[PDB]
Amino acid sequence: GTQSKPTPVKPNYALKFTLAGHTKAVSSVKFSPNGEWLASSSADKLIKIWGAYDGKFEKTISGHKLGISDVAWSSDSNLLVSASDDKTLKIWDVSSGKCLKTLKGHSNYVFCCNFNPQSNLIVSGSFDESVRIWDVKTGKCLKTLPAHSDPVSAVHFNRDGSLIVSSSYDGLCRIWDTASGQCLKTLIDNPPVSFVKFSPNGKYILAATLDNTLKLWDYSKGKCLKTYTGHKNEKYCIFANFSVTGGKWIVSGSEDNLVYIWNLQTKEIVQKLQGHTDVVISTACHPTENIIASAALENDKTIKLWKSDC
Ligand SMILES: Cc1cccc(C(=O)Nc2cc(-c3ccc4c(c3)CCO4)ccc2N2CCN(C)CC2)c1
Ligand SMILES: [Cl-]
Repeated sequence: GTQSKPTPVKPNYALKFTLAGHTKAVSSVKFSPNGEWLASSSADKLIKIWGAYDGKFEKTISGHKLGISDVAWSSDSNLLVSASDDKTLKIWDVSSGKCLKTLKGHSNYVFCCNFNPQSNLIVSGSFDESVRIWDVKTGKCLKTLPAHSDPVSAVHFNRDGSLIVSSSYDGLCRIWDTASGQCLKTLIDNPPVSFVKFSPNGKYILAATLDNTLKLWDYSKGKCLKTYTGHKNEKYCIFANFSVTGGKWIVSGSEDNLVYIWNLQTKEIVQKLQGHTDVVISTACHPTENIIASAALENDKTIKLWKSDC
């Protein structure tokens, strides 16, 4: 555009590939940190690996005895961890597909998992209301945090692994010191907190609550900076993201089968992506390219890859 009448930055995500193969609801999609792969987890008890740029099916990883709610990559893209209804997490060698460790400790469904950036630790969240911290090398549980008084919906390490953020159906978001296991901040108001993650910087958290609201928090200050609405979220633990490769967006799934994209600053809905035929429970943003992956529930069972110019 021009200096006097500038072109507003609005994304133009368009559907590129639909990835079919899971035989039940898909729970989670994650891009490998090296940008090459997408991993998906499903109620079909399987993990599948796909080409990030071409949607090509790569491999099926099996071993869990019940449905899988989450999958996460190690920082060098060599390992995966998965969280399952069978009360365990498993660590997987990406190359061979083999189960390297089974992480035993949780007393009920495991819903969420992540490696720390150093990738010597895994954090998990469970229906059993605990957050657990595990040694990657040994598969041993190092700490059981008495984290919440209701199911844990999300767990995330910050950029240097020194903090963990957790969210729960108890209505709280908590910030934990990785080393000590101590709670350093509680955000409290509240409906169930269905999702949380740290900003790419680490200075902010983004939290979803089951009142159709996403909020951007300055956690240390305890001040809510932004609110994002216009989507439907009153039931499912829907995964949202910071999109920072091009323009600065917030991306989320929705119970009206759409992917919503907001301008992070203006809180305005800049795009709504149509195509899925059930609740979009998971979104992921590619580490380097303007690529969104989205995944949907039982009436859909597919992953979609969307590409933008900004
Ligand atoms: C096997 C499978 C397939 C499709 C969806 C789900 C599911 O909805 N997961 C789940 C359930 C609950 C959950 C919460 C409360 C509760 C239940 C489940 C049953 C009774 O009360 C909380 C979190 C999650 N996660 C977190 C990770 N995310 C990437 C996905 C969704 C699971
Ligand atoms: Cl993530």
